[PDB]
Amino acid sequence: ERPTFYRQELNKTIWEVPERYQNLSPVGSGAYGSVCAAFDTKTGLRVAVKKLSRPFQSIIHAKRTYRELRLLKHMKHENVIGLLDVFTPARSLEEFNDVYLVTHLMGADLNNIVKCQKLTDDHVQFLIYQILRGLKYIHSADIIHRDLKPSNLAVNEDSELKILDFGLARHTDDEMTGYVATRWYRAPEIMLNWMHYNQTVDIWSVGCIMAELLTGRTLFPGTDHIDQLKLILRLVGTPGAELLKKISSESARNYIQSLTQMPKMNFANVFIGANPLAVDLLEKMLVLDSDKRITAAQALAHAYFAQYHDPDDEPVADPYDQSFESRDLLIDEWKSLTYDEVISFVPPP
Ligand SMILES: [Mg+2]
Ligand SMILES: [Mg+2]
Repeated sequence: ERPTFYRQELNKTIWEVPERYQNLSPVGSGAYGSVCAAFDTKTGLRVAVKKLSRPFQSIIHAKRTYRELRLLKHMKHENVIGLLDVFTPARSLEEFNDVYLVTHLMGADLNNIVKCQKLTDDHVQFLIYQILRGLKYIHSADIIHRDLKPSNLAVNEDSELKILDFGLARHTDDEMTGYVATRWYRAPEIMLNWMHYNQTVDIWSVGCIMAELLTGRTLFPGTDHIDQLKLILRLVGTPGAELLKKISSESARNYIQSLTQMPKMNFANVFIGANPLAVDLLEKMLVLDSDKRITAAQALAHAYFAQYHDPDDEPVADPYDQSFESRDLLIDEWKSLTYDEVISFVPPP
């Protein structure tokens, strides 16, 4: 029951896909692969078809391909991007070389929509609510997004939102250098590798996003890692003795101690005119000590979301086994694992 594939030269490369996918139009390409928008005749949906580039060129890339596939296959939630289809023109493992991932084509991201723009409080409540709803689900599976930012949040005409572009491969040092949005939303503990981070880094990101939706401005637009740290400490105050101890690196800890101490600012005087409940939530999310930040599940129960919160309609995820992350395998082994995941894929209802 293998579909019939047809070939077409797109993105300077040959694309071989099932007949169901029509009107392929290149819309982007990265170091990870090329993407084409298409019309899926089987579902009637507009979709993004991503052809990975040399998915098995090294152990690192092979494991990354496997990682991304396992992750997309697991995500089954309204506010998270899921996998509509995955296919390969290969008819056997020996012939297996290419991987195509198919997902919902999302109109645009939060970035290309609210850029230099301030949204109403009701609008912010709905958007942040959906992000936290997707995040409760994600974290419940012990998965950390690690790269939440406006450009990784898709929204349709009805303001329905989906989280995407999970952190699969560590960004390059150059990618996080300077006045770049790629770093403005990162929690300080991970921006400067202070300690073994956890799911709480994602809540810091939500806080930065939320503040930007409310003000129309980037909360911490640092020109470099240090400038950014100063912008952050200026708002939330410098680390106390309790947090200092939790910082593994002696170097980091030592640099921190060189800074003049500063008290946490009054957020009501920072986010002027903002809903007091919004201010309160921001203070709970933008906490320097990650151990003390509010969790997604806790945040959903915060009064700011009274209008949308429904404890019976904020599902958690099935257990997600990521023991493979510690597996030491050869390229071909990662490739065979990916192959099994491709052929065992079951279309969503
Ligand atoms: Mg992205
Ligand atoms: Mg519903």
